[PDB]
Amino acid sequence: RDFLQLHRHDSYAPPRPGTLARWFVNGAGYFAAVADAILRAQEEIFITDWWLSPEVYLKRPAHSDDWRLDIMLKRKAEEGVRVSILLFKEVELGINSGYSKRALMLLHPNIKVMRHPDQVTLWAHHEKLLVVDQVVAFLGGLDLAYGRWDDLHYRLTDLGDLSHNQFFWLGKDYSNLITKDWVQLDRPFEDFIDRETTPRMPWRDVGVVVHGLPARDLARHFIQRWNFTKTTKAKYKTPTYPYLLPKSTSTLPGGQCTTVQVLRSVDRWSAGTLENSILNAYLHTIRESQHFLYIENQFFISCSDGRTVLNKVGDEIVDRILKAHKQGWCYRVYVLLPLLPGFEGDISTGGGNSIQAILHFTYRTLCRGEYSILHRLKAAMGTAWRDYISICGLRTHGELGGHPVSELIYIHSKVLIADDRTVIIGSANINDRSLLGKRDSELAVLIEDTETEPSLMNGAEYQAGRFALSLRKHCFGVILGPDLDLRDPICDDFFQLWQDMAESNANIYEQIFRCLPSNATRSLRTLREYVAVEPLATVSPPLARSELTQVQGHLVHFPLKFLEDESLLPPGMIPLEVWT
Repeated sequence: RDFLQLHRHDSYAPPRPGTLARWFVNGAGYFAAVADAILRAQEEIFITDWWLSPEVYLKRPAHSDDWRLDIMLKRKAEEGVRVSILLFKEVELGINSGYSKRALMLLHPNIKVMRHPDQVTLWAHHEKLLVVDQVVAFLGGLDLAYGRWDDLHYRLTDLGDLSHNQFFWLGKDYSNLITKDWVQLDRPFEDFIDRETTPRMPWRDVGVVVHGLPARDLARHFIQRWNFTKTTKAKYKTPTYPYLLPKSTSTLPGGQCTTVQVLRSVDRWSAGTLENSILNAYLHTIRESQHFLYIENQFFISCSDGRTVLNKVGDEIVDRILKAHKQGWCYRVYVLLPLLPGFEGDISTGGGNSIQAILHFTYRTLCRGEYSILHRLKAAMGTAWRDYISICGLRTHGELGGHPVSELIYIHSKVLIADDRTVIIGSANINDRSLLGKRDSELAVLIEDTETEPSLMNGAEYQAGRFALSLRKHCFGVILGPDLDLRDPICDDFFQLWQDMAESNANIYEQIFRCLPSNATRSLRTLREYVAVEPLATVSPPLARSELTQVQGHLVHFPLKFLEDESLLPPGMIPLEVWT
């Protein structure tokens, strides 16, 4: 189909029936499949990244230079494949796009990198994309960067010429984003945190590969950005940065047949044109949902006031719940968020001002003030709001230094599932920065099942979509931990079990580790005395170990009262839309 007019959800690309698509949870399988695809490239590789670590390993553990990203691209370039890479040019953030650019172009003349933007701005190129030969395209929340690789084990430790290497995270790849931001990226194989005393922060994310026409559509987005970027400065206008051109005619892992529509957020500054079809698809999917939403997202900043926060995703969720309550429907909203935002800040001191600013807008969406979801639900239905929405985070535990240690699982995903039939996967967080179009550039795909499987929905027989059901079950299974019945995602028994597990795990983790965030620290003054206590994990490792046997899965209740007596906004000159 065509690109002369806009399509459903005001997207530049139409929905593509009969598309083979496969989802990925966590970087391990996504980065492996990226590696397989790079290896089979014959003509072109397109890559967009907010951050690209050239020396990251795509398969683990590394035993040689094979599967190292820079080596793989250099080998393909040496066979004649053209590699075109668009990197975000940060305001010297610490991702060091200058080192990434010089390193990638040193590999081979067939590899060309452009960075953008040159002008000072608050916004970023946020999309993560890799397209091979305009026919296979990977996108989602995972950059080809340090700290992203993980698997279902969510290992907190990594204790074991690379011929005898047993580490899964070499050098700068072993990191705890909350503990310390990356330094010295030109020394990639050097540690910057203490492996024997400081645990890893596990990274959870969702990606997707699509084949055929939607991969062509994603290639067309890259090409539009590439040719637009060429015109942005003199060095890039020269023929050494070739114009790219889309394949027009005749458009592999184990995927599922689905209908896929590409969506994006772009503006004049970031591309040639304006679009906010990710937002439109989010709103419409919520509006038309009938049974449940599953939201796993790094951010949750919404509920418009017309001034500070503008996107209406939260408002659509509220309206949907209020309608279900008015009609007597069984309807559930599952929200999975990182327990703490992903910036370097000592949470035992209260978090940095960046963390506190994000916490302000997160809690403003969830439960604090006239616009919050919980306040508007309570106004209509009182304490019944708990039957309709559950806000949770993830946590795991392990052993280091002879005693249990614990860390949150960083929810970096940007995924929505509706009704076991529809999925949105992309780079777009739920905040104004990702969704308005005018700010960060973003990509997503809307994946609608055309093939179904018998399942259940509040006890009734229900034809669920194959792609959506397998993903939703895979999420639930890992989060909850054998004899579990995951067929019905909304019946009372399952929702009760979900809430009971979230609370039970949260209680145990608080009993053993006194981990933050917590409902027990409503102010900074009570936080200061709360962290002054040694947790049982180190006081008595045997007692701690015994109690940790009662933790099931990783699901923990999201504490809605953490620092609720503090203003959490900084007094400072940064415009507030940096955080929204």
